[PDB]
Amino acid sequence: GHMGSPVSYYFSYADGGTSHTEYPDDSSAGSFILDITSYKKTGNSTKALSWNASGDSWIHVNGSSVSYDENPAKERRTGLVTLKQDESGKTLSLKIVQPGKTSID
Repeated sequence: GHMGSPVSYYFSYADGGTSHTEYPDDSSAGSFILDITSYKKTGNSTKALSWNASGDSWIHVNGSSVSYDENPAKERRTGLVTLKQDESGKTLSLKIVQPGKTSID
């Protein structure tokens, strides 16, 4: 075709949403990766953008990396975390509702 469109930022997961939730059982915690989008497309390029996060203590982000630690008492909480982008406002909502533990792990 041609070129001449404005910049477009990308600030979602990837499949049609901006919010994750998980409901593990027994014992499920560890480090995974997620289908998230964070860039601005313009010219004939995509500069990616980092994001930052926080909420509960036990939840860890390293760009395209994710971990959520296993629960410190037997209660069930909802762990809750936000995020935002460097040049933009990529907000997602992360929830983890895990049953709780008391074990030497």
